[PDB]
Amino acid sequence: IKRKDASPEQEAIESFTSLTKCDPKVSRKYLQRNHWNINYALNDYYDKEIGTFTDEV
Repeated sequence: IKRKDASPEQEAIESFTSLTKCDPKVSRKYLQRNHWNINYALNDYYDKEIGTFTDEV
């Protein structure tokens, strides 16, 4: 149900995908890992993409 501004998905996906600079379909696969909880899904994504920063340490 698109609310002409933020779908039930886009209220997490567009907030997530803009905060993580990824593609909207990637937010959709870290949200589906955390029952579309944007806080839990952000820690999991920062555990997969940002959790490997030590590649120069």
